[PDB]
Amino acid sequence: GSHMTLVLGGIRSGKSQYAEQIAAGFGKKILYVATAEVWPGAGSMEYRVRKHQERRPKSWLTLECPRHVASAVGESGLLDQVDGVILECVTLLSSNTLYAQKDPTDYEPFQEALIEEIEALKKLIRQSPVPWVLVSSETGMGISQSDAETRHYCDGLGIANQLLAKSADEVYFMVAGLPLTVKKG
Amino acid sequence: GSHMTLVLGGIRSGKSQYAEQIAAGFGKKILYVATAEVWPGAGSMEYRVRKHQERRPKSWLTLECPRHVASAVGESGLLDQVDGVILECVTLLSSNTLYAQKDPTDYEPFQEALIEEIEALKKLIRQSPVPWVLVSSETGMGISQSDAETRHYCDGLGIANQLLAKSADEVYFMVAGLPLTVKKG
Amino acid sequence: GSHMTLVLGGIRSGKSQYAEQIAAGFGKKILYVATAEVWPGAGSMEYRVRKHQERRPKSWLTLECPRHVASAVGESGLLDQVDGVILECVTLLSSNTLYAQKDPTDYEPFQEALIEEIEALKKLIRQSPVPWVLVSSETGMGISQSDAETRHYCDGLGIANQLLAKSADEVYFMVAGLPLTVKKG
Repeated sequence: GSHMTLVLGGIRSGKSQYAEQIAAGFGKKILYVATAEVWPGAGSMEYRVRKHQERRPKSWLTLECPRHVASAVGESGLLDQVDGVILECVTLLSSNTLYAQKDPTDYEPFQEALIEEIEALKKLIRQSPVPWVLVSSETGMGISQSDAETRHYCDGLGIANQLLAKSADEVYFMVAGLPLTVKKG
Repeated sequence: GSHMTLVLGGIRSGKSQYAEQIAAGFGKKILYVATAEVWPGAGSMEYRVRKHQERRPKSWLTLECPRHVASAVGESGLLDQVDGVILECVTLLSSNTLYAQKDPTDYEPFQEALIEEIEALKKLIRQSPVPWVLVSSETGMGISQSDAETRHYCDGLGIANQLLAKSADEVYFMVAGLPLTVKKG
Repeated sequence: GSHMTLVLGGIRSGKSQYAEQIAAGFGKKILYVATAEVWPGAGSMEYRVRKHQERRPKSWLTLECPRHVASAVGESGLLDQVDGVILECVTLLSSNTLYAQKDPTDYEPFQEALIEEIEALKKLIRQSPVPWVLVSSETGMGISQSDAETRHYCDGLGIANQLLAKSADEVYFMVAGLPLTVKKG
């Protein structure tokens, strides 16, 4: 019955699997909103993405939008054709926003753009006829103070997660594949 | 009614805002103990610090002491003139202690000095007529094994947080701006 | 009454002390399974290991096996001679497995070998006449995307922790020396 759920956790914390279970709880027909871009060459996410697509249930729909996510989802009209939505993921949305900027070492343009994306998503989810689960990462519990771009990314993603968690009806923090309830109405 | 509260969390986890809410719960007149030094030049924390000071309630008092914090707070006499204290923050107290040492690659002098600071704070808070909330960081849940100074910092801050959490009446761990109760009497 | 317990947390999070308390709850005679190798030269863990051995209760038994841990424990026959087991630790088991591979920048051989170790441990613990507590690290909540070997390690350790946490009867996540219950029957 949760209209908006945020699932966050570390690298290999089981957060995607848990979010997908939640989404399957919405209904048979889920919209999978994918924000990762598949690059050519070294460092490509192509293999992981292909295996994700292969394992995806056949009744689910996939929308690939690395940026302007609320705009793209809304104008697709698919929210009226599905039972619920899973957004995978805020981590890559934040990265896409950072590297779209002229100078990744400048915090302000990146932060303003990322907050705009997040507020547009909040607004769309508020109006959405179907529930959403969003996947994001915790990246702020180590020591990443080496370069300005990494510090800026960590700050901006932390702020995005704060905004989403505040709007979300339920928030889960994954530890080794198991959920800790952080927020539940 | 909590005499000593520890609030810790990652980068941009909402821990300062939550600690300030707790402190406002103490009374109108709060002593803000600030351990960050404002440097000249690049990498200065001047902008963030100025905005912090601008947003601070006008009835609060500010004491800037980067080192020997218990000594400085105690000899100021301000504990008898306020309703409660917020210490911001243990992360920078630990950094100040590390870089005050002759050789940051040597673990023992840094660790002994930091434990001395923490024990002096524990003793002062035990004697304090007003409650305290302390802000600190979690930095041990990534991979920071590159240089000796960073490993030493992570160890020492972890030990400081263990000591404080053991003494504290309440301990909160922030996830995306929301508190998880780790300890509550 | 917990047959298998997983204790994980960050650097200097109190996880070893908490696991040792749990193990002492098993009985007087505990098997300490140590996976760290003591190297000669710089970066050696010799000092920490020696102090660990000095503080160890005299009725405990120590088995040093950096690899093929389930095989070594099982063929020692010690499970029939003790009250319980503490495995210290999965972090170093994963590191030992990574650096035993021909090319640490290749994810697949490392991952397959580590999963084999973990499944062998799961099988042994399932058959064990005495309970186990296992110590592991959370390393996935920072930003470690710099080199392939570190990313691979983080992924593999996360997967190992997921497998263990799924099999474990109880799972604890340490924050500043205090346990958060993640799973308890």
